[PDB]
Amino acid sequence: VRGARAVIVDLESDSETIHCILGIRKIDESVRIIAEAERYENIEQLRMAGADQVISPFVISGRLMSRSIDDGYEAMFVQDVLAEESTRRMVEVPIPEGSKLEGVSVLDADIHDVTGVIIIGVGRGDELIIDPPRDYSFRAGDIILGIGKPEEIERLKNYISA
Amino acid sequence: LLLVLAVIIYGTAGFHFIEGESWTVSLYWTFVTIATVGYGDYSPSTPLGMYFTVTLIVLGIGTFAVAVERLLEFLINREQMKLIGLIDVAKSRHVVICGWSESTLECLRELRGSEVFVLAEDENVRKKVLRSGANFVHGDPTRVSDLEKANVRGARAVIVDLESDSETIHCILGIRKIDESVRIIAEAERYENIEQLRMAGADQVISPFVISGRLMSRSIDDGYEAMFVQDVLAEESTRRMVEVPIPEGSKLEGVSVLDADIHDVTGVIIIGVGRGDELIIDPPRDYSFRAGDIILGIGKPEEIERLKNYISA
Amino acid sequence: ILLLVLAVIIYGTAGFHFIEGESWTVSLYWTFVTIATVGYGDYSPSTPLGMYFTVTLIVLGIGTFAVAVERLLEFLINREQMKLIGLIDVAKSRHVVICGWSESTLECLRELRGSEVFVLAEDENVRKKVLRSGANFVHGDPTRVSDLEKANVRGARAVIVDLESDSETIHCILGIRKIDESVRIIAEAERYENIEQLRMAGADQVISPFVISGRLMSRSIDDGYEAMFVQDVLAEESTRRMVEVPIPEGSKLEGVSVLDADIHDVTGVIIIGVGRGDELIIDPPRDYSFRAGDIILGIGKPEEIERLKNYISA
Amino acid sequence: RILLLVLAVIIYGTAGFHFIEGESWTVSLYWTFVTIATVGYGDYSPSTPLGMYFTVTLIVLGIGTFAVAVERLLEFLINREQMKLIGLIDVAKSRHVVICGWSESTLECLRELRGSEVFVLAEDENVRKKVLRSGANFVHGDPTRVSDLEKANVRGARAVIVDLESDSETIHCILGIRKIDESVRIIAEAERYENIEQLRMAGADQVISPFVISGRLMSRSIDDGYEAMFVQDVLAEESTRRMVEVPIPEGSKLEGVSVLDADIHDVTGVIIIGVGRGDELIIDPPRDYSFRAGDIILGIGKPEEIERLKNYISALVP
Amino acid sequence: LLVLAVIIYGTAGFHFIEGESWTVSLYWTFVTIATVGYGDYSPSTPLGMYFTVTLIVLGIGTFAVAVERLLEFLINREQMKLIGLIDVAKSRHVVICGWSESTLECLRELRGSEVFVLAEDENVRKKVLRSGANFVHGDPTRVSDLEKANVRGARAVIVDLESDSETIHCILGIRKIDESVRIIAEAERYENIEQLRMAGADQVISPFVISGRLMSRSIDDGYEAMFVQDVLAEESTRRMVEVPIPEGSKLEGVSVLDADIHDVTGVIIIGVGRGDELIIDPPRDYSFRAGDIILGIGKPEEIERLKNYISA
Ligand SMILES: [Ca+2]
Ligand SMILES: [Ca+2]
Ligand SMILES: [Ca+2]
Ligand SMILES: [Ca+2]
Ligand SMILES: [Ca+2]
Ligand SMILES: [Ca+2]
Ligand SMILES: [Ca+2]
Ligand SMILES: [Ca+2]
Ligand SMILES: [Ca+2]
Ligand SMILES: [Ca+2]
Ligand SMILES: [Ca+2]
Ligand SMILES: [Ca+2]
Ligand SMILES: [Ca+2]
Ligand SMILES: [Ca+2]
Ligand SMILES: [Ca+2]
Repeated sequence: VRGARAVIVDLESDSETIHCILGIRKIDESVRIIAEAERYENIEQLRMAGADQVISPFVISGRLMSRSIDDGYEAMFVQDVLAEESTRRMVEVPIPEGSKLEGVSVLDADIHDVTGVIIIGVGRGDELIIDPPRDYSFRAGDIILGIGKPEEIERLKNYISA
Repeated sequence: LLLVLAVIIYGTAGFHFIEGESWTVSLYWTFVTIATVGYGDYSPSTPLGMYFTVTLIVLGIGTFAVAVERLLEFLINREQMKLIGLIDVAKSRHVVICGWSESTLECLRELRGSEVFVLAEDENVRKKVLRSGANFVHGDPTRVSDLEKANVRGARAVIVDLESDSETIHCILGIRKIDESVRIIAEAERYENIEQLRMAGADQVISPFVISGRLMSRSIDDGYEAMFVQDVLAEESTRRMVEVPIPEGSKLEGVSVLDADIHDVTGVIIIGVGRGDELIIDPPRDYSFRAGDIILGIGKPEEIERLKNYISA
Repeated sequence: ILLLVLAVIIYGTAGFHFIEGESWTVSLYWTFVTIATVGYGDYSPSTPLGMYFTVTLIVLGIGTFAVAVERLLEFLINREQMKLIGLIDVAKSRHVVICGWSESTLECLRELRGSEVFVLAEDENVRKKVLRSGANFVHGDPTRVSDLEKANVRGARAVIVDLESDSETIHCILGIRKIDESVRIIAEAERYENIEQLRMAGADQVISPFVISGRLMSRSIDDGYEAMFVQDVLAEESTRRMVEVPIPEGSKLEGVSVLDADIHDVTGVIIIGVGRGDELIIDPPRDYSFRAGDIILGIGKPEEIERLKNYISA
Repeated sequence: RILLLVLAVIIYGTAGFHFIEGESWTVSLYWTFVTIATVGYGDYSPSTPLGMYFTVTLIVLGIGTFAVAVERLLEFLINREQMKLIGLIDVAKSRHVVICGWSESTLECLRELRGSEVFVLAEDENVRKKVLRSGANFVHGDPTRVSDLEKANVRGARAVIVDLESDSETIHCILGIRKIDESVRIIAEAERYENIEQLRMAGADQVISPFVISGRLMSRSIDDGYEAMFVQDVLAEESTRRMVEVPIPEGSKLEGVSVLDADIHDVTGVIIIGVGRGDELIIDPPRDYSFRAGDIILGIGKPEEIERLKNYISALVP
Repeated sequence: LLVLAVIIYGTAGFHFIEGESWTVSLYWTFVTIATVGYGDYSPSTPLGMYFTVTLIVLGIGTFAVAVERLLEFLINREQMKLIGLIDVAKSRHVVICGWSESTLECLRELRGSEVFVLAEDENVRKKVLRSGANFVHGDPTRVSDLEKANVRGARAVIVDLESDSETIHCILGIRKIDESVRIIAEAERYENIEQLRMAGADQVISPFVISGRLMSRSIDDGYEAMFVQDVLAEESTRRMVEVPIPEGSKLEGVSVLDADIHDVTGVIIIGVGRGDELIIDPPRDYSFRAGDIILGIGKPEEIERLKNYISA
């Protein structure tokens, strides 16, 4: 575990998951820990134990269920963007240092028009802004969350450099 | 059954001759002496009745105790028949949940405010279900006679998560033997049986472990992928993900989405557009909006309102 | 449910109001006595328009009341608990919460005779023993936070945690630290291999009895006095009690070295250790300067306990 | 019995090579050992077809018997371990310790008995792996069956330690021990307080009730945990203070000397928490306790000041 | 069939591919396949060095096929063939269906007889061998498995299974094979001793009924239970023996009182056996017929005396 890229933890019960996480942090207190949460009631308890990211697939499912009564496009969206069988892949693209976009407003940049990548969100460290407002200034090192074909991602990666 | 009448008629005789009452006065006495009401309109007027008073206390008590249990059971099935009568009017809009899992629980928490029935084979869940806000129906969701007990026919939709995928499939078949048109949403424990669920009549299928495992993998490098899905689904964020329908005879029918500049015009992100039973993610620029198309987008509730107007005639 | 109770009540007060000719006051006491079989006597059927209405109202009213009386008591077992549950408005370190029912938490409870303690357990049959040991019982999963709140862990004296596994024990502690993050948490550890994990979760004090027992065993091979001591001080059968004594501000001992203080000579109380915050020094050196607030750990007779308690004040 | 049959194929080959090709008693044995062990050096091939039959059948049937010897040899590799074990049980003047049951306690006990001869006896086979990495020998057997207590050489052991799954089984084991060595020291863990006496009735010398200890420490740790901090810290070797039992030899400078007259804490710095008279211990002895010979002094102190008590206590020179 | 494959490939590749006789070419195959590889026929041409590797593989498969299948078959066949030619086997064997504490304690008294245990639980195998009996893994209710214990032509079959139903089910299966072989069966409930006999149980022993009655009789004084348990152990010097009255007896027609057996031989006559029924404490005027069976307690020395006192 020490000198691992990350550790993914899904054990039979949430207690055992936690108990595992604490043990990890008693070895490599910085290695990335991703953990599955069976109950919503203890997402926070998992994070307290040192879980860096927490995915609770039953909470996702139930909410997708409810949204799939009227029309199922919500659940259709989530599942298809995540399969590489869909040509649209969901990629995180970094803004290089000394960017052509540093300081450029997202509206001034017209990324959707320029590269065809849909900007679903923009990442500032460990927090994410979905559908950024028009007046969001691109800083360097921001992370772009987007959907697009592999060809139009390569275009954004060039459009973003110095 | 017939034994309850025996003590009643037996009392009407010991008051008809042994206390000097009519058949109508003796019958009204026996029904009150059995319920220990002792209102008082007929007390033993002769020691042949005061003897009959002591003796009928045993015979009258037995008829009262047996009748309440059978009538309450007949009032509990009638309450089951009267509770069944209330779901039929609410039925053009009710939702039936087959199985009680963590998935179906968190779905129910987002259906706060609808007529919902949970059907589960384990009884102790009833307390949890009621403190969660739904009606409970004890039954095996594979037996059709219990699906009928939840008025699955003519429901808004039925949601199905059972212990295994085999039971889930079996249940869907039971539904389609009642309402072959009701919307069926079902979770699949294994990816290996998504198609089998759809073959059996599942209209929409959600596989949360495939969602999970994939978010896990994408959370190693950077966790924004997993962060996106989970946040769009909580109603607490100002960005809501809404399906917007394109009315017939729209300002957009035949208008290209590139000519529409919807993100530019209304600020709503267009992540996909739906034509019937399929959804196209990041639609191409030259997609003609037909009538009835569904717009899948994220946006502020204000800029959603702009999309709803910008799309009309 | 409550619609059946209104039926016998409304139909009887009306069937005596019109079908027997009574006021609302005579008909309701008629229905309330005819349905409840009280038969106080203020309204019996004086006409067969009532004698028919009596039997049908009393039968339907006796049957509807019988279903309703239990429903009221079922609401009176939870709502009378809800008025008593509403009564815990103290904002004080009064009660003690014990999470889990093991043999340890039983032996602990037997030494808390005279205190108000709450046991929180997921297994229901435990209720009989808990009451016969002197505590109140709360049915709930001590890992669920909404059930920790059912024991008012928030603003408790301390919480004691022994669950079936160490994983469950940890999970509970983390939940506690999500309500009252300062309450003292005492937790039992089944494996030595994860004591640190228990403290990481927020347990202030951790007791691992298999390590105690294992170590006492090892020491009882040759001669058993090591084990004999630990078990004997903890039973009140010895006249010697083991007490923690604090050093107040303005002591006759404040700043005085323990050798110059010569506590063993002065008071006869054995000084096995002195406590500084969250750490303890056993058999302190002769040249230990007592600071204020130090805790003195000692064994002695109840008479000589008072002497050290006097010797330390102004 | 079946393994006893394996020796036959070698001799039949030693017979099938002695006459069917004309070899001596010395030549017949050297031929079979290469044909059966598949070494096949090659010094004897069929010079008449009558030998190729007796060779091939005896080489094949004997080769199967040669391979079978490994299983007996693996048993023979356990008997050579018995010749090395005989050298270790006579290393010093202390004999071995038997641990009946594998609990978390006996695991923690075994970990502090590093350096004594220890044998664990448990009916669970998978326990064997943990026992070896914990440093003791394992014996697969039911510690209630006496024929399996005997398999752990309980007679003439230093002591036997008993923690079984239930208190009932523990008792049965103790009684089993006492049907062999009615004097060997028996230490037993008690899972319920309700039957300590029953454990001693069966012949248990010392009984440890870790739930009674623990339950009581909790009750006392609510306010401040120095009590519990004390017990656990005296028992870990990480603290510099050791808790030692010191005996008062016959004819001591202290025989007849009061514990107050001895000024032991002042003289030696060792804290005297108790003194032992046989199978009972007096905690915080009264000021006028007369030290007799053979009494045991229970005290805490640094290794240097332990040395001080050991001399201040010793007997006068002849 | 695998042994023939390497044999055919090897005995020809040394007869033709290197020039050896029919006896020399096959002798090459038998050592190279068993990896003995003595060496008297090695590849003298690469045409043999090529087939050597293939024959080393093909011969290894036949050697493994010959070693695993034949040696297991050579250990069980050696038990049936060496027993037939070296020394004789006294009488037919015994079958024990089920492995309980009863059938275990039964085996302790059949030390030195050919016994076969049939039980469906495999791990029982080791204990049975160290008890001195042979083991057969099978369900004693399935008839095809009773056939596996040679029930037919057994001396007797002893049946104690987990439940009384399974015991019965077993008994009926036996009688569907050897409808005369002696069947002894343990009864867990008194309520169905008769049902066991209906199924064909010749003798029925119900050890819990014995125990309970011994318990009750052991309250006042325990000599009853002391008697039963000690007469049955050979640790007691008194053994309980069945002695037959030979044809043309010295006692035939002699009253038991006229015979004074207790006085004459010291054997206590606890009962006398007339076929499948037993008379306990016979009356004084019981005439000894020939072939009657005497049930008695005595030391081994005084039994030999009765056996002489009883002859012609
Ligand atoms: Ca999982
Ligand atoms: Ca929808
Ligand atoms: Ca695009
Ligand atoms: Ca599920
Ligand atoms: Ca990523
Ligand atoms: Ca926007
Ligand atoms: Ca415990
Ligand atoms: Ca010792
Ligand atoms: Ca003292
Ligand atoms: Ca234990
Ligand atoms: Ca304290
Ligand atoms: Ca010192
Ligand atoms: Ca049995
Ligand atoms: Ca008796
Ligand atoms: Ca005799």
